[PDB]
Amino acid sequence: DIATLSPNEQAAIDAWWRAANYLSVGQIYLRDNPLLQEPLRPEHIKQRLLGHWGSDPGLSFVYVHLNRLIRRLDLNLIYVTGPGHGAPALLANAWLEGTYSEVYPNCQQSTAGLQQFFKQFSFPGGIGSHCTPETPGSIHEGGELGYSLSHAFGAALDNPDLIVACVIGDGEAETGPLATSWHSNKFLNPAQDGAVLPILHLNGYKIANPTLLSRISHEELRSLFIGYGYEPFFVEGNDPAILHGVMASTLATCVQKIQAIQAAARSGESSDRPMWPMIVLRTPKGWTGPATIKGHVVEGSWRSHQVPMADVLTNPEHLQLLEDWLRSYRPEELFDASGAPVAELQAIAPIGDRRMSANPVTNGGLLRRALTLPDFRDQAVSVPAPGKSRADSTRPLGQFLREVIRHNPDNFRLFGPDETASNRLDAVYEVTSKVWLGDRIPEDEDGGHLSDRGRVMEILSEHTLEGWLEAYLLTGRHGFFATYEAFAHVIDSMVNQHAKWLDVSKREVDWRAPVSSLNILLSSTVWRQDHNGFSHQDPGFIDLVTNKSARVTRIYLPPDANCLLSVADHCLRSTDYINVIVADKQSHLQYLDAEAAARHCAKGIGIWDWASNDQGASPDVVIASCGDVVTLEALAATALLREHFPDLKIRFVNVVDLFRLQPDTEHPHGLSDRDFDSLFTVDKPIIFNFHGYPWLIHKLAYRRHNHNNLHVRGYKEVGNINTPLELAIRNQVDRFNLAIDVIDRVPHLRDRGAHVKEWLKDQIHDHIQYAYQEGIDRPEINQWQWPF
Amino acid sequence: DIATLSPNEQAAIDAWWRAANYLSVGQIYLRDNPLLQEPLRPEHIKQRLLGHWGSDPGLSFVYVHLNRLIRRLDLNLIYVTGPGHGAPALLANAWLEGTYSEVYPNCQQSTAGLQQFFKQFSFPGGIGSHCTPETPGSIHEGGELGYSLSHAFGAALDNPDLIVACVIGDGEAETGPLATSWHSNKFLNPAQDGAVLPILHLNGYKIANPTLLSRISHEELRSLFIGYGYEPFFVEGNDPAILHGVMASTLATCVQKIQAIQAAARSGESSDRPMWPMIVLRTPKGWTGPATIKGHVVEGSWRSHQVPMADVLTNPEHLQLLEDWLRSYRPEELFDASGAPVAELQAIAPIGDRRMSANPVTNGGLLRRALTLPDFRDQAVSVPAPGKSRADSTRPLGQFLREVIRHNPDNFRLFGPDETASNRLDAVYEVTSKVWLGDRIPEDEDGGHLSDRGRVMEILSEHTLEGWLEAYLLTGRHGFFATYEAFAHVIDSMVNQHAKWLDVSKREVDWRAPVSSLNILLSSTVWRQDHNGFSHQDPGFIDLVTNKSARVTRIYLPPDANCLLSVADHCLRSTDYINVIVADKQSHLQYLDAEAAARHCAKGIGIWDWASNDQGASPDVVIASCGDVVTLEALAATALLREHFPDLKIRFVNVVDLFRLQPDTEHPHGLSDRDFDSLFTVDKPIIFNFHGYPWLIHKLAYRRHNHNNLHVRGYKEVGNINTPLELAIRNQVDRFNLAIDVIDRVPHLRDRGAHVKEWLKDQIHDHIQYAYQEGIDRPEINQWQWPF
Ligand SMILES: Cc1ncc(C[n+]2csc(CCOP(=O)(O)OP(=O)(O)O)c2C)c(N)n1
Ligand SMILES: Cc1ncc(C[n+]2csc(CCOP(=O)(O)OP(=O)(O)O)c2C)c(N)n1
Ligand SMILES: [Mg+2]
Ligand SMILES: [Mg+2]
Repeated sequence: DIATLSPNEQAAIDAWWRAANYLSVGQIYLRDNPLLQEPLRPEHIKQRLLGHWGSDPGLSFVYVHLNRLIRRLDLNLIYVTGPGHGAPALLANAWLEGTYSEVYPNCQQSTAGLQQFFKQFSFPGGIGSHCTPETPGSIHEGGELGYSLSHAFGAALDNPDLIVACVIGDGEAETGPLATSWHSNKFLNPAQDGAVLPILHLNGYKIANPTLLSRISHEELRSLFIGYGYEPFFVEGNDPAILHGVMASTLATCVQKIQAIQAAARSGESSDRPMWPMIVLRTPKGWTGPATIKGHVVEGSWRSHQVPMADVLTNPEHLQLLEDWLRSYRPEELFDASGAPVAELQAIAPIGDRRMSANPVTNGGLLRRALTLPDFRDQAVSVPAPGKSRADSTRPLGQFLREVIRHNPDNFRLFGPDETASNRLDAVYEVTSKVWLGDRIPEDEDGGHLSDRGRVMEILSEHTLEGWLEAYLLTGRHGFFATYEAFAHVIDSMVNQHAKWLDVSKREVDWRAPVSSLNILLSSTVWRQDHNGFSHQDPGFIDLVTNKSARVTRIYLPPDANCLLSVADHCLRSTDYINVIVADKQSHLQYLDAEAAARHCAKGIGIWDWASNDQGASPDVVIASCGDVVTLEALAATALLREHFPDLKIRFVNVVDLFRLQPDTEHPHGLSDRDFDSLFTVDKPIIFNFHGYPWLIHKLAYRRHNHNNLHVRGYKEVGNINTPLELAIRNQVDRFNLAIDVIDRVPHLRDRGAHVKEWLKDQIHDHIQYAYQEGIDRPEINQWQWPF
Repeated sequence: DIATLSPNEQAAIDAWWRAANYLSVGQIYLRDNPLLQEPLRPEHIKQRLLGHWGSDPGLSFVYVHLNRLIRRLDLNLIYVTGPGHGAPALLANAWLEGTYSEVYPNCQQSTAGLQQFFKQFSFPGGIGSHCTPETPGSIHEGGELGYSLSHAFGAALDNPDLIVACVIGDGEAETGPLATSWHSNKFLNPAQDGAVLPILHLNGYKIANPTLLSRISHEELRSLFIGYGYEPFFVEGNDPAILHGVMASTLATCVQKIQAIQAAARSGESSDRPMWPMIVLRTPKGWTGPATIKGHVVEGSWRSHQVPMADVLTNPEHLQLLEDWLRSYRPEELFDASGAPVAELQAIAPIGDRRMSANPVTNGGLLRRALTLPDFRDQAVSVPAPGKSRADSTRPLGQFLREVIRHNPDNFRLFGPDETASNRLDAVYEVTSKVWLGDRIPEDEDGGHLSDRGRVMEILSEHTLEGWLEAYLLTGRHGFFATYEAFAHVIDSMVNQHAKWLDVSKREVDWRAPVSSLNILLSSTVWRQDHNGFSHQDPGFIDLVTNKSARVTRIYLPPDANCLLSVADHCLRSTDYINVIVADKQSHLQYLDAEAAARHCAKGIGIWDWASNDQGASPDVVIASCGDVVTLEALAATALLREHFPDLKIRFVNVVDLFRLQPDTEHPHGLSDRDFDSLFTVDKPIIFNFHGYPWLIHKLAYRRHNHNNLHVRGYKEVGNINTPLELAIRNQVDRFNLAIDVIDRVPHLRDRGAHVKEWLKDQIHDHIQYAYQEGIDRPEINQWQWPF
């Protein structure tokens, strides 16, 4: 009898649904007089109205039904919100359940607390309109549309008993990130993971246009959602008496299929991809609000979004209509004299930790356990001489990630857009394979590593790929993202959303516990110009990350394999940061030992003693490199200068942590003025060789005393197709161009070095001519190693 | 008998198909000996192999069939390429048709030209691997995957007889932008536009993973593409004798339905959305290449993508296998002694302008006609006194765009993410409405402006929306894009792709004719904090545009309505630039007359004489503003300083064109050093008030002499919910914060202005306290106007 509902409990469900809508309008409009004891007056209304109403009836409608289902079956839900502007619906339900009062004691369940609850919403010094981190039981901000469904799957990536209900707006569903995210049901594993129940709020209207998915036929819509792999269920109408029975029946129908699918998967009798249940709602937008106000339809139309009436203070007629709107819910029976909800509402509310707004999964920092990782020195390569031994840097990282997977079989996952095999990370394929959960052929078995059980996710859409990871970290787990640098502009919008969440959670919100860090690995940098990716790769993703504050994002550019392992080991321990690691796939030199890499990453920036020419004397020039390809050119430039100018004294500085360049005033993590002056001399010129746009270094080191003597060579532009050496010539980061620049800046080499500067220009022209004749660099260029 | 094919012509089609694959492998591998007259030797092979082979057989297979269909029905095709790495297939067909020889006389149809044709591909000083602007008959760069289908629809937005064939890779269909772009059939109007025939290359494998759409069932795949609204047709197998007959039959089936749909729409008897034809190909990836090389399957698998064999020079066995691969096409019969294609291939090639690689639509600059622009002074607002009259700035722009629509009914369109009504641009709705081509209700008629015929497209997904515009401009037409600034990070990847195309077309390619400019309008800036959008809006889109060269992007920030019209009028005339216009939706002051706005936009940056305090004397401080909200604060700061310091001399400078700040050496458009020193004094401090990140101004004006005296206030961070005045206080761009800053920088006000600086801090505290109690700014703040 779960599908059917008793008539008596339907009134209590409707009473909860009315109370949620009453509180929703109250915080949108009312500033004082919460219970309408006295007649409404303009001083009780907020001056500026930024709340959103269009999604509020739908979210409150689903939420109360879920509380009914969570009482009987003793489930656990999260309720990630799609539209994101339906926060009044969530906060009203959180207040009714008592969760909001416990989190915020000021908003007590009383008449005075109700006045404070309405006052704080959409107000200066108060909670925001969207689903902010201050909102209890929320992981998805929802301000940017299209990432809600991916966050639903990410929260259930390793929780078997968890159930996630994601409400999808029809205006949101046409977005590119949400169009692909439906296919994520295939990669979800029913045996070891929870079930996500998507709900489509097909209200029919956007802010100003009819929705695309409501203006298609019912047959075409059913065809479309069958192709996505979901079992479609349709709930239509606008009569609450009909809608309560139908929607409760459909919810009971879907959850039993969800339990049937999970039980069949864990039993192993049905090892195949099932069509997951899904619910479609055709309820009109704002169907519990005013119908017609100014001669136009305000219910079930685009006019129902965020504004029932434009002006209330100016026009007393609208205020009278507003007062009648609040009276339509009959608030007198819903609340007592004290202002608390009546005993009918208290009984039907979930009790204890089972409350969806109080689920520990949403506040994943409490659920988070520290990652158990082995020592990286076991997987580090051995270097007898720095700069003379050549080995690929991807293999040590792949082995290290494999060891973490075995030691952390549940709370760790790896994400890659078909570049895990490309980036030579096949070491993790030894123990675990990628998860596909589809039809397989024996040709696939020999070729690709695919299985139903796996810890590596695979999809080309980086939108849904990063959406899985962001929710995975906010749930309390740990993850790692590896991709090309060329396609990092795709996730540009999503990173800013996640950086916004961490910034508010760390500072403004006090009850939010810290979650794991966001580790993004960028491979195949713009300098090598690999076969994949467009010809004009852009390293501009590093710049937009630096636009975010240094207290939420960290950028690391390790030169070699050992320094890559130390960065990867250190970043897996951090909590409230976004870690961007830029390493190159191609085989390179190795400069640091396993022990020396740890010391280097501890400081972040340090002098390389073997590369440095003279110690105990003031250097004539400071040569600095940041990336790994440009580090080789910086080292090769040092070899040429030391060969042709024996008396020249060169200090070599390598920077791994970019934000160390920022002064100590900007952030405590940055180097102090005395520390910076020790590394880079106060007066001698600095020849910085930066991977990426050369101006980014000037932004960080602007406040430094020696900024005027800082010279940066970096990425400027790329030709259609170029050799690795001649691409550096175009951007003037080649070994010869750096050596030319050092001659110019050093005061006593501008006259002595004229012959050498002429010789270097001959080498530039000679190598370019050989590149045009043969198409490949000279053998002594590719096989270069540190002379001394 | 169009569906069936004669056996004799099938051999000629196969002969063309073999020749295309032979030329495809030749340019990938061979550097010399194009016709294999002598046995193959390693010096004939390219040293580094950056070509991709996996998509090449499929593209050549479709192209030769299309040439068959274009001969009989006398159609016109474009063949936008999805994978983008199938450029060898395109260039081979272009060379065979003779188009490439005409465009590039060096690559003549001869043995010597064949040697040059193979040599130039994937080589320094040669054509790139992807389909670049150098490729004849190409509009889509194809390096980024997911934007191909949108470019197919955009090229046919106003060409009625044009037919566009877009080949879609199955791996590309995993991308978010491609998943949404299927629904673009609904926005396409069959009556006045051409038909786009999408082809799905469902080969089953990506570079390293099986494709998602091949691992779904045939029934679910058919359900998915029915929901998109397309008529699905399936072509499967790997036998050329079978595949030639089936694929030619399906093409003839689809084109007649395309002609039936277009004829029915133009007759008006069938005014409904039809199911467009679509073709699905299950051919294995690289099914004409080697099968097994190193004990693994290299045909119809992920190994077929990119290069089939890793080493050729090192291993002579692979070179022998490579030689056998070239012999499998039997090149001796395909070419004569001179190296030209035989008379069998010449006869079946399209003749004249009908060649798809030589279609004038692809080189849209030739097709482009100058826009007929009505004088904007008719729609400009009237201002008797600058800074005292308040009027909304969106309405004059909407009227101006309406007039352009009537005067240019065919080659002009508007694009918005259902924000045109939000942007108060309903003036264009008077004459033309939005295009929907779906079911409609009388409620929609009163509320929304929807009709089958329209010039404004409105879909929320900016990926497909911006993709429509890019192809529209490359076709030779004109357009205008309007959207919010908060969601400009969505089109971040797409803008860099378009700027790459224009930069190469401007300099490297000489036969490319100039096309229309890309005009993007950004509204609802971060300062107003409208109801829509997330609370933490980011103006970072301005910064990433500036990362690209100043010779391809222009950024305009007009302060008022008249300056907005002059910018919009001027940018509709420009050709090879990306124009980003940042104006604010909210009602503001007006500072410039219709005539004075034209003079202001002519210079780009100019002194405002009425705002300037003293003329004929050296100013004590230069106050500069860039945006429109920050311009009001800069003006209000000037009013306070002139009120409290009568002796103070203030010069007010407003900048509209951002790149004018760059020195003349960086670009000829930038101001000279003497011009910059006239505007901004060489020694007096400059208080710059910039909309967006404050460091962008330092990047542009870094090389200036007076850069050290430049002080920029701009966007730093935004709270959860703030009033417009309080948000400026936190970012220190408020009128009081600017007035405080002027007191600090001016040497003779640091002592005299201590009392005034104390008074200003009281005003900051007072307004914040009023904001917290009331939630709205004081009435005199909102109704401020210029006193003098
Ligand atoms: C990509 C993008 N386009 C537009 C917006 C602006 N926006 C914010 S909320 C909203 C309404 C979405 O409508 P729908 O998904 O139907 O939700 P409903 O309110 O009807 O439940 C829009 C257009 C946005 N945030 N992101
Ligand atoms: C968004 C994105 N993800 C990944 C890549 C890298 N990439 C370039 S080509 C390619 C292969 C996918 O091509 P597919 O659509 O399978 O084409 P087909 O081989 O069938 O022609 C990949 C993954 C990219 N360019 N863009
Ligand atoms: Mg809607
Ligand atoms: Mg493929």
